Amino acid sequence: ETLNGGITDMLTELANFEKNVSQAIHKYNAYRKAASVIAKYPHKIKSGAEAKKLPGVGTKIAEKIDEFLATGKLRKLEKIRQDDTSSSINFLTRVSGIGPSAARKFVDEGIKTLEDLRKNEDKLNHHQRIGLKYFGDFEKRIPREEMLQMQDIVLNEVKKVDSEYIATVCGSFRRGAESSGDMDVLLTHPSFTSESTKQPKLLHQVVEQLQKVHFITDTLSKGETKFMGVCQLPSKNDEKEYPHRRIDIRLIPKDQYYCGVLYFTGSDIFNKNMRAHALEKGFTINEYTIRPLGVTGVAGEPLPVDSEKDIFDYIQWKYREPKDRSE
DNA sequence: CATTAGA
DNA sequence: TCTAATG
Ligand SMILES: [Ca+2]
Ligand SMILES: [Ca+2]
Ligand SMILES: [Ca+2]
Repeated sequence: ETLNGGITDMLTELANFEKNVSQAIHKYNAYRKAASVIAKYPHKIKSGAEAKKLPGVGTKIAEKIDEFLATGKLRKLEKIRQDDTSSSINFLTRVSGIGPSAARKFVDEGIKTLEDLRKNEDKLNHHQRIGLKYFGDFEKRIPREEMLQMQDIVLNEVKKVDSEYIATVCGSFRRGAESSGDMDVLLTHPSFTSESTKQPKLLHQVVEQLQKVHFITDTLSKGETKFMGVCQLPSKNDEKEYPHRRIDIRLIPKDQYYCGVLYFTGSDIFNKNMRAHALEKGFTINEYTIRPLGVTGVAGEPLPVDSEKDIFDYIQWKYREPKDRSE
């Protein structure tokens, strides 16, 4: 957590690069297990050799660890960090829509900058167009203070369209979070679950709503169960307009909410931890359900859930307010 | 790890 | 169809 720190972060930097600047899927995957194992080790790595006794730890990496240990740096690290192309990729990446594949492609064509990107907006897909357009705003954080105003509207239309709807704003938001990155809306309706073969319109109806009134401003992606967009809070009585914010709405079988809700609300650890417990408690938790374990090794049979509570009760735990679902 | 775009 | 990009 800190004794192993530079090794780990060096290693991660090492990994990140192969994966993006190169297409080194393996080397990449290589550095990460290492970076993983070396993280678990309870002592200070004092030398490659030492490290080396580790799993996933090869000659390659060990060599690297010595260099970093010996001198507070790493050339390859120093060189990459320096490398304009490689830089280039890392950057283009921040554009929502742009991934490695495209980063590389773009570069190879000579588009390495924001402006580069603009000049050739034709070279770009709708997603990336939008991304490009909302670059600043997209990178910006969402103050709760706003999360609050937004969740409000959202609940409002939800309700106006059909009163039978159930929306939830999951995420760190739902967990208190002074600020969030984007909003996560989980959606369900009684008239949609497991088998009741859809009602795409269910998703549809509400997106249309949100737009109708101006909350929705762009569509990044719209499908029958998962909508991904751009939104904005009515820029008041002028002098102050709101930044463009990513938002995502998703249809869910009414019979699958709470588990999903539980789940998306995290935190990553709270999850893991609660989950770990459901195992002892003779259960299995996953994004959609909860199944009783059968000694044979495994088992099935989805236990019915009407609330975040059922899931708790099940595993005989203390209801944890989202506030304190931190870990 | 599943959904969407797109070509 | 596959492949990429988001979460
Ligand atoms: Ca070894
Ligand atoms: Ca990106
Ligand atoms: Ca999110």
